[PDB]
Amino acid sequence: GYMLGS
Amino acid sequence: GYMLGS
Amino acid sequence: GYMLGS
Amino acid sequence: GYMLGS
Amino acid sequence: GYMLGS
Amino acid sequence: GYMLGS
Amino acid sequence: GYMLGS
Amino acid sequence: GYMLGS
Repeated sequence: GYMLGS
Repeated sequence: GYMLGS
Repeated sequence: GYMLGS
Repeated sequence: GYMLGS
Repeated sequence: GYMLGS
Repeated sequence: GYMLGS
Repeated sequence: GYMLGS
Repeated sequence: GYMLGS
């Protein structure tokens, strides 16, 4: 799984 | 932005 | 599954 | 900008 | 998969 | 995988 | 930005 | 900028 943001 | 993968 | 937005 | 996944 | 371009 | 470009 | 992988 | 993972 992955979670990311910018 | 943002991203979620599951 | 995936969720994302910008 | 771009967001993608597979 | 999925793709978003902005 | 996943990719985000900004 | 930020990233979490699991 | 960029963020990615596999």
